[PDB]
Amino acid sequence: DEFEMIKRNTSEIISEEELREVLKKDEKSAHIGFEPSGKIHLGHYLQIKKMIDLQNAGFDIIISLADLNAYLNQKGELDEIRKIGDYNKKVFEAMGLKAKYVYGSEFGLDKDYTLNVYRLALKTTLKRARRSMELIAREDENPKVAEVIYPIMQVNNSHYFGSDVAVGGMEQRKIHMLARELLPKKVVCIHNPVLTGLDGEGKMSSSKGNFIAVDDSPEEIRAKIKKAYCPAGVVEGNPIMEIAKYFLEYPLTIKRPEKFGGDLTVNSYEELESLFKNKELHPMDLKNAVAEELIKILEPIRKRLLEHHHHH
Amino acid sequence: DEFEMIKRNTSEIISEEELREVLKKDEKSAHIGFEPSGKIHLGHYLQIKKMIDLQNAGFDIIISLADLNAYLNQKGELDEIRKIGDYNKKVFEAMGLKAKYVYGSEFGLDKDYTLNVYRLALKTTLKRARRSMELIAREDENPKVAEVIYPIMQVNNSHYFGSDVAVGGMEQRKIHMLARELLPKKVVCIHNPVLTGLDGEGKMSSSKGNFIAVDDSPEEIRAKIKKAYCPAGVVEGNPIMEIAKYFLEYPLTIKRPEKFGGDLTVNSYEELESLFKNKELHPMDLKNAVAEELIKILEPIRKRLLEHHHHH
Repeated sequence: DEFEMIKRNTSEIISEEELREVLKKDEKSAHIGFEPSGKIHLGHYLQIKKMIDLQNAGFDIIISLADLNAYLNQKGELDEIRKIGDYNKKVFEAMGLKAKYVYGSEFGLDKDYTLNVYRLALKTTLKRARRSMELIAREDENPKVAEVIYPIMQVNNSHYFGSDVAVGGMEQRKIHMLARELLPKKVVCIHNPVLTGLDGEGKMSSSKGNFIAVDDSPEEIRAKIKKAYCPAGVVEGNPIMEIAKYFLEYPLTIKRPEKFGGDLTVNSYEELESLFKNKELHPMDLKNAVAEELIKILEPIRKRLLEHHHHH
Repeated sequence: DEFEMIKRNTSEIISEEELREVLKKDEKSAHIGFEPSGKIHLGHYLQIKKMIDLQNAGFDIIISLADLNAYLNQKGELDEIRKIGDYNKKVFEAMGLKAKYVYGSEFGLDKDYTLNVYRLALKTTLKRARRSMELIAREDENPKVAEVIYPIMQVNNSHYFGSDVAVGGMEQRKIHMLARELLPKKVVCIHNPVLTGLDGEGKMSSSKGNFIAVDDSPEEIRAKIKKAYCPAGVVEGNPIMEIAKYFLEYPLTIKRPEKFGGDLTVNSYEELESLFKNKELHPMDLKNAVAEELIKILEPIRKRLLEHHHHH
């Protein structure tokens, strides 16, 4: 059953047969890396929920605050990136994840680590390195050598951790394929879906109004949900429906006035989907319910962080 | 006068005006790096002679046994490259060069060094990195990421040494141009000509018969000179004439039998050139003289190394 609980809401597992062999082990390990981000949003939360699934399946979890990778991906100076990392650690802990948190710079400048970067550089074609960064590399009119060092560094992190399982978004799949080719131990890769941003124009990100941050205030959640892309009857690419799929708890009741059908009890996401596609559920009522539900879902994260922020 | 003695037999100085300012300093420093090579040949010797010129001008000399660079340029395993480095050091010392010898791996895996590799990677375009390796990169049908790390590592070595002057062959000129753009202190670059191989097909190299090694035996020098490319009256691209230009001492007498003109006293390389172009000097006599002169020029290097090799 652990296999299906791990598989739930994933986009792919490379490969399922290898995962089942991993689940036979007495001790098993998984890791994920994040470039430190000033906002920790529902996209991050989706992946942390998967790490919690792995933890509940008996995995030891490592969270890599990949500040050296963010440095190579033009995220600023190294000292400021690590200060954002410190904050990210606090947010992940506030989410219920007990894990080991490691900074990429704590090990990623060691002599033996660096020597393996260069060894991997001897085996990785430029063509493969650049193709692996297509969905990852900060767009750039004059591409820099840092762009092809990045994927080898991410591969080397996997080698350093020695994990059975590497977790990430679907955009990581080419780097993970490189890791399965370059390293003696093939990591089992679990890929999570990429969440659509609130704007309805590509992935969720820190751009203004495009995200729900896990520590957003209730009025911010309502305002950003209210103006999100959400056409009537449209489910594909609809970020409000994706949030309902991946974060809400069912059954739930959608509160409606009497003229529009009154309260509506929804047994599951699939019933919610049926009602939205058939236009029995109006976008305005869908948004109100998703906002109020999200507020309740995220409240413990918010109040946990707020009590820390008072240093008390 | 030191300026002209340094300039003698160089291909270019970037720039001469900057060199003259360097010569005003009380203390001045120059370095050169070599990928360790199993044969140390006249091409190496030409560059060491230039380092000796700099030494006699009051420069402190650093010789970098660039084993980490050779590693990235597919020269084999790191341990075997450093054993060739050890031998190269002994040869350079046997040439009369008193200097400091440093292995690239002694400093080139330090945390602060590696961090500057990554900083430089952020500033170097892939296009510039690859173009700088055109004359340097081991030919490869599937170019590897190591190819673009190499030039940034060579630039970073220059930064680590802090030298006023960087010396190398003309093939290094693009990497040196990158160093002048990437580093806070602009190094003055002195480029030596590329010696034609004995085969007459490109640069001198370790391929069979294509080189005179400084520790070659007299019968090896005679045999390899005798079969070298050397068409009558042809000076351009003629490796025997280049050796006469760059290594022989003038005046010299060329021994000839009586039928062919008897002994011929040559006041300078320019007189030797006049006689060869006008076909007054036959290739056979030119080769005999260059071989016997080279034997005498290289003898001290040979006997110095041989006395070491007996461990006594």
